[PDB]
Amino acid sequence: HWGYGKHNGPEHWHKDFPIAKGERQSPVDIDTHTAKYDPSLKPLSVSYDQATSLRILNNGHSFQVTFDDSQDKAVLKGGPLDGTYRLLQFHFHWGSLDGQGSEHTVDKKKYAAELHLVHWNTKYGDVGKAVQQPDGLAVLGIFLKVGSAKPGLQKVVDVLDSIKTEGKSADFTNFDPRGLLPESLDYWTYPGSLTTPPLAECVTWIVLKEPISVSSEQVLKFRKLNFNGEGEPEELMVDNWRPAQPLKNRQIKASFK
Ligand SMILES: CCC(=O)Nc1nnc(S(N)(=O)=O)s1
Ligand SMILES: [Zn+2]
Repeated sequence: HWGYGKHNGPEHWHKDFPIAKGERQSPVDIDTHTAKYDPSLKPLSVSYDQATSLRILNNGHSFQVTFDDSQDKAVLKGGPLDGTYRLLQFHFHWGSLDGQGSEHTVDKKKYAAELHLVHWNTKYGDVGKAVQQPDGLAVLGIFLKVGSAKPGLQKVVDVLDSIKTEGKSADFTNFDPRGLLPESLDYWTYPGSLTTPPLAECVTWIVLKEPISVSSEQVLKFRKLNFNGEGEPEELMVDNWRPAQPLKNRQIKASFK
């Protein structure tokens, strides 16, 4: 089964998921000087006030906080999007050291981690149908740098000891994802894909320019998670990022000058 190791990592994924070599794969390097400012792009609308988190789960490749997406409770709209996208889950990608971990890069710079808030287009009714559509999902990507702590992240990091190994989950209610957002909603956007199998080419990517800062203690907690299930040889869940993929025939647009 796929993973991030030498024998099952991103360089191997194309054998089970041939779309890995497709025309709109993610992540990509964001070349800030080539991205074109698009004045037609609208401000992002992030409506998270009624978000209902449900569970936190170690799925063997990341940890994920899942939300009630049976109603228009926490929705993404505007920006480059047509229509309404419901928040399903957020998760992170991070490194073994602070100089790597993000999936997208900015002028080849890697951040310590990257937060993905995953939303799906309500016109397709459920996320399984949305992943089969070129505009089915919108993922909001936020870079993490190491410095000052992010207070809104602490409730997440403090329960990670309870989901150390693959398959473990816990109740995780009343978590407010607004505490993970930076000040600015300036963004880059391009058409791309899921960055884990099945690598489906269904994602409008919205990557925020402004990182959030997290503390070393916070990201050290990420690095204590396990890829393995309980009872298997301990393999730290670190470096769970796919590297930048060829941009091919795509334009990255910027919402800001
Ligand atoms: C449909 C469930 C789901 O969200 N799958 C994802 N697969 N890759 C994602 S990423 N790393 O691009 O945000 S999300
Ligand atoms: Zn992700």
